[PDB]
Amino acid sequence: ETEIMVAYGNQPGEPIDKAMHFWADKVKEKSNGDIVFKLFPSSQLGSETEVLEQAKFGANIITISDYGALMDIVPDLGVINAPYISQSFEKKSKLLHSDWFKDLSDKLDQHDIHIIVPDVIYGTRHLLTKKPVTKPSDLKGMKVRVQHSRLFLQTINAMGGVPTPMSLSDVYPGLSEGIIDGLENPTVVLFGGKFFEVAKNLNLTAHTKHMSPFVAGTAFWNNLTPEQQKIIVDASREMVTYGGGLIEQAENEALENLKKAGVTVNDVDLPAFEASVADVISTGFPEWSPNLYKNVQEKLSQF
Ligand SMILES: O=C(O)[C@@H](O)[C@H](O)[C@H](O)[C@@H](O)CO
Ligand SMILES: [Cl-]
Repeated sequence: ETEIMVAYGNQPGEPIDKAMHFWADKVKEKSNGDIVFKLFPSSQLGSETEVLEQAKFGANIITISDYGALMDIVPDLGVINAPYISQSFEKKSKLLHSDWFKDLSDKLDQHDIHIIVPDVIYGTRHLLTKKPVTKPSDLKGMKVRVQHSRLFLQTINAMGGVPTPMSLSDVYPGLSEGIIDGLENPTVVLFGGKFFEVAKNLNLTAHTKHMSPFVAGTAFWNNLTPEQQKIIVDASREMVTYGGGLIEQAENEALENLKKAGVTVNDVDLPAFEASVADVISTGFPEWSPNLYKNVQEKLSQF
């Protein structure tokens, strides 16, 4: 049999974890045992960035990644989750099957990473902080954690905070030790990581409707048979639809779970938060093609 390790940062029982189990079961079933996934939640194989490195070098790994992270390699991918670019997961899904996207995925393949599935719904990212945040000025001097992603570092800087890059597994002790004052993620990820134990203000900035790729190194992926590849990709499509079902009410459920555990939920000045990123989306990523955000904003509109 062909064993593949699946890596992500989410805790057991979270939507992404349930989706990966769905994917694993389906691949095992369709391949009659020839393809098996072994799941590694909670960053067990290492940090998200570290695992991408292991994959690129040929490890038998499929790992969640991030478009904002992948923009180190193919810059234009980073616009997919650019702040406030679209409120619609469905329109993003369409974008992620467009020729504009295909060409970027083909570019990434030549840099030794392959996107197997591009459009897993991860959820709507919100700030979780020690003190309430309702407008950008409230982030003044606040050390807000971001993952290793150029897109989110620049977004949090534009929003008014002090972006502090760190791996997901270091966030909880970072909050507890006072190294950082908050982070951002979807409710299901904030609840799963128990970050509510050390940061009790959920501020509904809703800055990213986050789409997730799962990727493998081209040097491992290309040495799979075409038949194995197709089983994995066919199954991944069903996994996306299944996860869409999981996430539909899971984000509200987690919102309620957060409140029950003592988190205060703050509405924010959304027009002020959207305004705060107007410069950064236009000229803050000099490596982007000219007018990329507005181009994609508009593509998303034909949908
Ligand atoms: O906060 C984190 O480090 C994770 O929740 C990431 O945002 C997540 O794994 C994404 O990189 C996946 O697309
Ligand atoms: Cl990271």
